[PDB]
Amino acid sequence: LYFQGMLAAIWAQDEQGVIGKEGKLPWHLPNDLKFFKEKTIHNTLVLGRATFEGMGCRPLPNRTTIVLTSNPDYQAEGVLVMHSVEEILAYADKYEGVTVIGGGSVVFKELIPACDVLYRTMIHETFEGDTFFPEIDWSVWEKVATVPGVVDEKNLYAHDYETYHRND
Ligand SMILES: NC(=O)c1ccc[n+]([C@@H]2O[C@H](COP(=O)([O-])OP(=O)(O)OC[C@H]3O[C@@H](n4cnc5c(N)ncnc54)[C@H](OP(=O)(O)O)[C@@H]3O)[C@@H](O)[C@H]2O)c1
Ligand SMILES: CCC[C@H]1c2ccccc2C=NN1C(=O)/C=C/c1cc(Cc2cnc(N)nc2N)cc(OC)c1OC
Repeated sequence: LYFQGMLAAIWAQDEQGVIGKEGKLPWHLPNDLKFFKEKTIHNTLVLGRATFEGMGCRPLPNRTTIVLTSNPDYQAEGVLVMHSVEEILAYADKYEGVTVIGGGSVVFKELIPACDVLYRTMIHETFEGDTFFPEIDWSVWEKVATVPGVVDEKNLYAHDYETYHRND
């Protein structure tokens, strides 16, 4: 499922629902970033400011990044800056590809009801962090695929890649 104008949400979480430690990933799992890379290249990536800043304000190459903030004067290295959910949606509608929500928690909670696809990496382990995937309405979502992740010297944690589509 990959239509133009589509909104998708992508995240990685541990078994507790931890998605971040003060903007940072509390684990290292190179395969997940690869998965992230695949779903976001040549698309638009939407980030809340805290998440953006946890990435050192560095935009990722080969895609458009939108950063969401209420601060009218916020500016940063080579990203679109937008200031409301409504702004994200207007952009998403006209965009020639997928608008992918990359986080963080606040952004996920308010934008996932507009999304058509969920991509999640479930990491079967627990870590310390302060940011959790939010409570959402799962009743409207349906798991349509799941792939186990490869474990090797570089990837030390059992994990799964899950895709959900909507009921309606
Ligand atoms: N123990 C605790 O205190 C605790 C608990 C949970 C999280 N936190 C923390 O909160 C951060 C990450 O949480 P998060 O994942 O929710 O952050 P995030 O989604 O990545 O980004 C949050 C920010 O994006 C903005 N934003 C979201 N919706 C907007 C809208 N509709 N219009 C305009 N701006 C909007 C805001 O920027 P602006 O602020 O510039 O308006 C907002 O504060 C971390 O730095 C972390 O340490 C701490
Ligand atoms: C993979 C090599 C490096 C690089 C990159 C370079 C060139 C081309 C593509 C990419 C793809 N992204 N790249 C990143 O460093 C990873 C991005 C990233 C993302 C997320 C969010 C995320 C994380 N994971 C998931 N599943 N959802 C997500 N929504 C969080 C991060 O830190 C807080 C990230 O940086 C560590």
